[PDB]
Amino acid sequence: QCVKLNDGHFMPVLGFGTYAPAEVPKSKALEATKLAIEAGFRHIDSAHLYNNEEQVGLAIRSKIADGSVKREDIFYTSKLWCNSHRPELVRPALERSLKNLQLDYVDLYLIHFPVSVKPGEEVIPKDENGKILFDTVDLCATWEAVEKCKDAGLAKSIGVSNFNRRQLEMILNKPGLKYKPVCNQVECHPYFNQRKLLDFCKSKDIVLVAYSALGSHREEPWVDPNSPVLLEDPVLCALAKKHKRTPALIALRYQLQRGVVVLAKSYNEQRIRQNVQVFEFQLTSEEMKAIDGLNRNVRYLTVDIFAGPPNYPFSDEY
Ligand SMILES: NC(=O)c1ccc[n+]([C@@H]2O[C@H](COP(=O)([O-])OP(=O)(O)OC[C@H]3O[C@@H](n4cnc5c(N)ncnc54)[C@H](OP(=O)(O)O)[C@@H]3O)[C@@H](O)[C@H]2O)c1
Ligand SMILES: O=C(O)c1cc(Cl)cc(Cl)c1O
Ligand SMILES: [Zn+2]
Repeated sequence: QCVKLNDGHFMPVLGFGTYAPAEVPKSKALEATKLAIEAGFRHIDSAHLYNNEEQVGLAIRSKIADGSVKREDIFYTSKLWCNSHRPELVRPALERSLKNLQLDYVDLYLIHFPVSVKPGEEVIPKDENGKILFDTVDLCATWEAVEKCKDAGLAKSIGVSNFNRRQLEMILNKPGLKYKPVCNQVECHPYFNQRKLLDFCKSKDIVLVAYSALGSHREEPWVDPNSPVLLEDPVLCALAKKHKRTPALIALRYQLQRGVVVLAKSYNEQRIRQNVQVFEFQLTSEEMKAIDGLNRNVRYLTVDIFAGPPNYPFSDEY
């Protein structure tokens, strides 16, 4: 299926996640991405941060070349990293992703995370004592430069990631705004179901896109190892058994029935082909209510390296 974005464009409701932990070799992103396309995924999610935009581009372009899809059938997302928030650096960052990908445009370009870091080819820049080098950038200027990327045709749609209600408002209420964000891409799963923020995005015609929808990659030092493992949840497992599906497939269907566009990363061929079958079954309102009860305020990806600056998104209620 697909959802209609506030700019008239359409986004496939199931997306393929392409971030893998640093230990995972680049080559694996190319094979996985081709497997996802052959399985049925048409929405693909990457970012400069992931250091795979060459491999994913190769994967997409070979699937076009062999006639499996056409470019217009693929919805590809990239993201502007924190070291390029300054207005003059936004279009260069997009153009470089495009060069790496060897594509002419992205379907979606996001502000990745609202805290800015010092410009340069270090994605997490640190001083000689190991402390992060934060930059000072008006995100409204960042947005304005992202808008020009849309005018240019380099990005068909534009959006944000990891923005709270306050930062969404700053954007929507900004003088001379030309384009609303189509989406706010945020952590969302049955432990942390984002109800309050989901209702807010809905109210402004912004799609909630969920990442770490299967409980996150659990990469240290990014994710606390002592956090409960979402896909071990006994209710998701009882639901999996009732419907002859898995706990992952249940997690994913949850998001689709509540008006959320959902991402799923897997570099395992069996899991890739499995995840696209979210479309073959449904949950009752009673079972959706059951999964609502699983909320426990567990945020896997805090990005607390980036706590400190006023722009840190996760101090606010939502
Ligand atoms: N915007 C941001 O700041 C941000 C942050 C985090 C993530 N993202 C995006 O969202 C994507 C997904 O989030 P994520 O990478 O944290 O991973 P995730 O999709 O929540 O999945 C976590 C893990 O689940 C496993 N898995 C996949 N399908 C499964 C299945 N059917 N059964 C059991 N296990 C399964 C995968 O391992 P295998 O590979 O071994 O199958 C994967 O390591 C990322 O790749 C990235 O594209 C964006
Ligand atoms: O996938 C991401 O976008 C992502 C962003 C950040 Cl800031 C950190 C980690 Cl570990 C991620 O996986
Ligand atoms: Zn059922």
